[PDB]
Amino acid sequence: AAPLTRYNQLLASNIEQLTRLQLASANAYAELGLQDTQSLAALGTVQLETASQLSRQMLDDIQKLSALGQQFKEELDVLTADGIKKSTGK
Amino acid sequence: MDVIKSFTEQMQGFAAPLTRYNQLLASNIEQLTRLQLASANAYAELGLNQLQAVSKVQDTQSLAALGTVQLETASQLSRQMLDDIQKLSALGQQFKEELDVLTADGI
Amino acid sequence: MDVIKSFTEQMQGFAAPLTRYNQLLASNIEQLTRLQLASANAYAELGLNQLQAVSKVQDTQSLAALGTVQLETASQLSRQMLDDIQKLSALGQQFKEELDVLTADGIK
Amino acid sequence: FTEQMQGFAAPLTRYNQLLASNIEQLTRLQLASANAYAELGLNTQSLAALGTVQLETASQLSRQMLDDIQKLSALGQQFKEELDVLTA
Repeated sequence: AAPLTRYNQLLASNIEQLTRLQLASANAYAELGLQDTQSLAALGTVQLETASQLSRQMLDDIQKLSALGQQFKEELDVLTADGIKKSTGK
Repeated sequence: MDVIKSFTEQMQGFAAPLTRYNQLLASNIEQLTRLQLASANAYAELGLNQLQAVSKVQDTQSLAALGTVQLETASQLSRQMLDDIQKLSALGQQFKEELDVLTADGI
Repeated sequence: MDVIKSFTEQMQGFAAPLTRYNQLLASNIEQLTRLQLASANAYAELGLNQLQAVSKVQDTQSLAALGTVQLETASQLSRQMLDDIQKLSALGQQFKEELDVLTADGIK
Repeated sequence: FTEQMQGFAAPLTRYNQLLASNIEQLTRLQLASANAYAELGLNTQSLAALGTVQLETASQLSRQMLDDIQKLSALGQQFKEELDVLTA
């Protein structure tokens, strides 16, 4: 469990969102591919601005993830220090 | 005749910025995938080497060797976890950057 | 005005099949991603449980936890790997399938 | 017995690699298509041909994907035969 899972989840999460973005883009090209240069400049602007927002959120989730990861490394350092004490055992 | 038309479309400059955008997306998808593959391979190598390790401790009695395996696997786990988070943060930064260049040049 | 135009495009049927192809690809990328995440979480869980088990040791009589978690971890990892291969084969099989209906319908 | 653990590492990576293989390639497909349309945006039999060629590309990637899944599953199944023998 723990931030390990949380991190793989954020990873896959971002992959998915980006794919849906590339799909939105591809569809938007095929349409119109079928007063229009106003809509072209608009399209480039809009897909830039959507990707931009997604990058904002990805970086926020990265920051929070780093926090939960702080909790976990606190938990792991106790496990490695128990390992050290036992390792001096025999 | 392919070359002239590709040059002139390259000169008009209409498909180039959009292709830049798609290209950028595909790249970040690729880099995220490779991060997930590396994480997965790391967790696998941990569980496997801990399994062989606990087996070689099975065929002895020293609780010290057991503790040394515990120490190694926990320490390397923290290692891998923090380095993975950092890799990801870098990926997110460089993506924000490339996007700001593309919006900037768009104007 | 959005509705009439999308109705007439869906009726012409020129942009629809290409969009179907793009949707096919996007869906398989999604499913492959989720399959990989599941695999990753599996290796993570099995590793971490065996770590907590090895941390619960001390007292040499604890070789029972050693053999039981080791046997459990090994056989369950067999399962995981084989079932993962099956999910992936299924995904590739079904991908083939939808491609063949799209080629078939594209011909006609 | 611990010897057998070597035989986990081959398919596991081979599995994980394969997954990511298929993801990359699919994304390139999604990319090529996504800018193929884009070229036609700057500009009707070219459309039919474009669809045919996308469907064919993806089909070939599919054959390859299914052959690699065959080889992998053979590795895993041989390895399971040996493991089910070793627990006996």
